[PDB]
Amino acid sequence: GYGYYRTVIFSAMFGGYSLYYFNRKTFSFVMPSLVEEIPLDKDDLGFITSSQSAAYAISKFVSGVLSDQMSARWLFSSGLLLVGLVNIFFAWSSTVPVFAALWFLNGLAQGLGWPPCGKVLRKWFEPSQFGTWWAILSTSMNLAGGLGPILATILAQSYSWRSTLALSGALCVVVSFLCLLLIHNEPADVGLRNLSTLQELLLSPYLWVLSTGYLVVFGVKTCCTDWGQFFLIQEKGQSALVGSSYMSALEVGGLVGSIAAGYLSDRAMAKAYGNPRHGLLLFMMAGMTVSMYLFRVTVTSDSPKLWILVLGAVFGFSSYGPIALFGVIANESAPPNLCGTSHAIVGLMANVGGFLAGLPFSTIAKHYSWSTAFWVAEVICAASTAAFFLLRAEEEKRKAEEE
Amino acid sequence: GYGYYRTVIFSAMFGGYSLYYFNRKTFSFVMPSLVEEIPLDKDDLGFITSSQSAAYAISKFVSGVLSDQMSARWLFSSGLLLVGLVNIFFAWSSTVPVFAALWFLNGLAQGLGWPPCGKVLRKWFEPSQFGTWWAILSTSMNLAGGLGPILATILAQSYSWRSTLALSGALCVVVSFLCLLLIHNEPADVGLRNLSTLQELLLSPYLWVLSTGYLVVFGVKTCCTDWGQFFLIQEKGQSALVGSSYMSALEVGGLVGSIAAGYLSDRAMAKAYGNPRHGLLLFMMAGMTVSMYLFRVTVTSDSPKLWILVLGAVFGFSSYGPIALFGVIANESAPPNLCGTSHAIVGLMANVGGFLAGLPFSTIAKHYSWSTAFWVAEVICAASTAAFFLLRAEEEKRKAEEE
Ligand SMILES: O=P(O)(O)OC[C@H]1O[C@H](O)[C@H](O)[C@@H](O)[C@@H]1O
Ligand SMILES: O=P(O)(O)OC[C@H]1O[C@H](O)[C@H](O)[C@@H](O)[C@@H]1O
Repeated sequence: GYGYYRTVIFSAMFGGYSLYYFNRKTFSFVMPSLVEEIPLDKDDLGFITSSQSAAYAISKFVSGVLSDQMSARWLFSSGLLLVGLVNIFFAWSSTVPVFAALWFLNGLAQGLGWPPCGKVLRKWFEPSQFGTWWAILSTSMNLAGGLGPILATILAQSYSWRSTLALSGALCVVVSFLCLLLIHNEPADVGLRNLSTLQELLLSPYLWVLSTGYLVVFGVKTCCTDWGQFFLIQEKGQSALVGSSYMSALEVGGLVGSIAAGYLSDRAMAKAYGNPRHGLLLFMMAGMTVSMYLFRVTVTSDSPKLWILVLGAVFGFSSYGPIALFGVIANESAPPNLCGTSHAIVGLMANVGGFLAGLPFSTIAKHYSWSTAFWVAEVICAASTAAFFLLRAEEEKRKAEEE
Repeated sequence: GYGYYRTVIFSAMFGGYSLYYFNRKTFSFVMPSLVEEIPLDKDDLGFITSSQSAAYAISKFVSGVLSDQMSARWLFSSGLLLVGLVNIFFAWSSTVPVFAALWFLNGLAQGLGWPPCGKVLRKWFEPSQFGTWWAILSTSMNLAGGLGPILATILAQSYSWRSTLALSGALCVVVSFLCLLLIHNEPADVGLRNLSTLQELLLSPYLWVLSTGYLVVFGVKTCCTDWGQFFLIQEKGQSALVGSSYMSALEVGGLVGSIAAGYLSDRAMAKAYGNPRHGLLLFMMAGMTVSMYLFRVTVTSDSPKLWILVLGAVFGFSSYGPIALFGVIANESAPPNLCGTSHAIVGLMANVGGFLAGLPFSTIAKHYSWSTAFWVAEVICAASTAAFFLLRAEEEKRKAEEE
């Protein structure tokens, strides 16, 4: 049947991208035994993670451009095979520049992971279900991040870290051959019914307004995810338990935000005036701005724990939600032969927004105050969200004037 | 006549791009009076320069893509006008995040500067003269860098730094209107005789082998320019006067290398088997590898000053030379409507090679030794240069087999 290929290919991509994120952060989960066996400076550890971040930032865009042309099955399986062979070679090595070079190749293959999954989810799933299964597939990132330290502590108690990364690399090689076997690109490959130029995509204004939206939303996400603890410890005087539980509540609210963004977006798509994924997306950006206002103004030193966890969960539900919806709309607004380029340009905007949110936000916070910095982030987000409400109201006016 | 428009438009672009590089580094030349008037931390200064570097790295590629479509006169003049207005607004301001935001906009407009000059040099100059005037136009970068601290010290002795940057911004606004007036795009605009798709450019293998060549050459240039002083002070025990005079000799040899690369390349073009710019380019990469071998092995603690200045000048003649020739060939191998995209992809390779040469080279140097790091750079350069000799020998074999 059709549902058989549906659930088998989604389970194969779920296991595959789960092992991708489990090996995107394996050095981070195996850090204690690694610094116990050989001493590594903190600058070297930040350097290895930064080299993976740079390789992953390049390979987002390069893998989108290659996933438009090359078939997604072989690309996904070759990336996961390079992940497995890189982690086995990482277990063979015992020195810092070889750690960095191999982990750079891991960052390249981790970039190579996701755009094949995006292409296969576009080909197999009609847009009545594409957003919610996009959400459940990106939930494997949270699943690997949640079973990271638990399985890492179990495998470090039961095995050495050399054998731990050898088992992770061997598991990813075996699952890469199983994902070469089980995944199919399109239904026309299996006998089922299968369901523009690049200059037209680059000159399309919808892609660039989605670009600016994802820049704003990922900048606000990176600002709060990196600096909410510093905004609560230093200026507002909350305790470190409150800041850590705030960040955990923001992660849980963000998981629920991705899931409910995908599901309510597919409910709005099946129930229906333009794109049906905008009425949820702009409501979530409005919830982002309202949660930032309530977090900047109403939280004080005497504010209770329940209210600040509520604001963490409301910001999580309203920040990872628009990131998942921007991923869905970027994979959806483009033609099926140019979808990976659209999602790759949105990943380039992730890189630009992460730069504008990481280091200059700390400078604005250090020179003026932390409240002035989150006021700048709130003003940029509120001006952007009000601009999007004005834009879609103008487009409703245009669709009324053409009648 | 034709030579009138030739020399007037080249003098206008020479003055314009000279004021571009003079305002690319104006904060660096006005640093002493600025840190005297208001205290700024070293991390803040490195942050302002890094924000300019990031904006310039983005705006290389964005300005290449826009300079293919938008006319080069208005683009060049609007970039220089934004440079002038940004430096005037920088003189109005007195705080570090506004310094960073304005200097980010300066980095954007500095990226916007050069690809219009590349398009106008391609349109006005036949390839019998295009390389040498490319070299003389990129020599205005060295001219502004050489008259930077001298004119900065004179204007700081005669004026305040607020008035210094106000005069620099006013000069760039007036010269931006003069470059709107004097520059012409093509000879068909002035009544003189004027002399493919993007997917065909991206799928062209010549552009990507030029990409890997510029990655290798700019990586070796960034390695030696950033770490030759550290390779001579620490491991080989030379003095700081010898290291500083080595770096000055490398800059002078690189200036002569850009000039003689452009001139000997246009001599080889007018005297003529494929591209005539390869017989100079690969000889300069071979001279780069030979100079690195002689600098790694023959330089010792007892090596004289004259020999190490000779190796600095030979490496300079053989490193900025291939960078200028890669710029010429990137502006030349593409069609005239897609030349800025080709030079923009080569600028993206500048960014990638600068990343692979800046921070991991210090890690390879710190963990193993400095000699092992420059041995890695020499082995990558020698393997790349031998690969290019094998590739052009294979292409000579192909042009013999087609006969
Ligand atoms: O591991 P990270 O740096 O958080 O990036 C993870 C993200 O990378 C890309 O943008 C993918 O489209 C996302 O599905 C994924 O969640
Ligand atoms: O100022 P820099 O960082 O040294 O960059 C300067 C260089 O930028 C671009 O690559 C231009 O094509 C070059 O002509 C110019 O020399």
